[PDB]
Amino acid sequence: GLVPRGSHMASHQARVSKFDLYNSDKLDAYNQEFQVSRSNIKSINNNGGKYNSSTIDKAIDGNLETHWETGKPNDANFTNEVVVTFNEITNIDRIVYSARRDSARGKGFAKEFEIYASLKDEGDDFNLVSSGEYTESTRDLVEIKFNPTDFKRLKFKFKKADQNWASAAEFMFYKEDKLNEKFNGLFTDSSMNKVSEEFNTLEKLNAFENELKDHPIYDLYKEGLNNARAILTETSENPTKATLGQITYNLNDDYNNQYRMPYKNIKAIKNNGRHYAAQNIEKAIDNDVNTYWETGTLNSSSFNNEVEVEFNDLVTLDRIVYGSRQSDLKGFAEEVYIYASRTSKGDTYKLVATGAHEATKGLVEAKFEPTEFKRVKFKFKKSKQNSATLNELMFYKP
Ligand SMILES: CC(=O)N[C@@H]1[C@@H](O)[C@@H](O)[C@@H](CO)O[C@@H]1O
Ligand SMILES: [Ca+2]
Ligand SMILES: [Ca+2]
Repeated sequence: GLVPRGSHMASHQARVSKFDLYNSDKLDAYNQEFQVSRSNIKSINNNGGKYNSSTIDKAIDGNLETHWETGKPNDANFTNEVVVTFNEITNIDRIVYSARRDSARGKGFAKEFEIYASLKDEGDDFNLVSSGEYTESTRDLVEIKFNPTDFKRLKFKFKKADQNWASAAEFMFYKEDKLNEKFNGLFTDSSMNKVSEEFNTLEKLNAFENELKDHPIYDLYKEGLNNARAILTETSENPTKATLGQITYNLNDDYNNQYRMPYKNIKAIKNNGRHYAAQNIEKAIDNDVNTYWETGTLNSSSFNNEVEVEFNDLVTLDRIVYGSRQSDLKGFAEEVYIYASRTSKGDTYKLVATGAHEATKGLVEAKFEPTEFKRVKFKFKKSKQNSATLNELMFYKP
């Protein structure tokens, strides 16, 4: 699902975020209502010519796999710009843009940009609409969001282009989507751990959900709405004590079928350290007691190792089963801190359980009270030899 991008009002700094909507089957439906049709894009020009056959028209041909590239890169004296002319004066609030997507994908990405408007067909009467930047990645298809503005001509300036050779796979234009912008303001800030005032009760939130039901990408809003709901209904952090002990029931296939969360419920895994050699994080969840992750950063006086696993579906767990590397036992979580989040994204973790067990071969369970998990954090509060290793990390239900 979609994650709220934060509210934008403009001073005139554009909100730039990854355009994840492209990976959805709802795109055609969304484009139907909000996209400025390509048939409305009359013509295009630019001030820097073109490299080889990467002609400027290829920037607005509706094909992400064809690109324009400038013939003259940015330097101290020259800034690449593109000017799109529309059939009629068109109200636009968003540009969806990608750099070239060939073998040199990302090269020429508009790391910094300015957007200008003209209501006339000719002459330099352009006024500045919005300035923006995107530092995350050069390879991304990004949504650039600014104040809804009338354009006969839209000028896009490559204030900073990655490696100077400005490129564009596509420039796409969208009309204002008020409900989408309402969704984007669901949380107070980028940490998304506090619901905004206009949705800060279940009554308000549920009514908002109902308001969105006819929206073409309503299905993609559900995750964010559920996230807000989880926050609104969250109970105070009251960590219990986890009883740890050696177990062997992981061998029991039938038992696993009933009580172990399916491995395919794991959306992603990450950790706060790196990893020593080729003992990467993914082999902590490969269902192989012989392969193990090892940390690339040991437990300092000010540092604990912690591993984070995201789930597709929220699940209620009472046990987390783990083991160290079986050769040495170096990195056995002698003392464990377990954190639960009921949201898919955001700074919404809370401590649920604490426990300790001596370093031992095999697998160890950490049994606590039934807790809901959308994501889990496994912290090495105390570890053997100050390292951190996991051969397997498993999640068991009550
Ligand atoms: C494939 C590839 O990277 N091609 C690029 C080309 O598009 C242009 O940017 C050129 C500038 O000298 O550098 C490379 O050859
Ligand atoms: Ca193209
Ligand atoms: Ca493993």
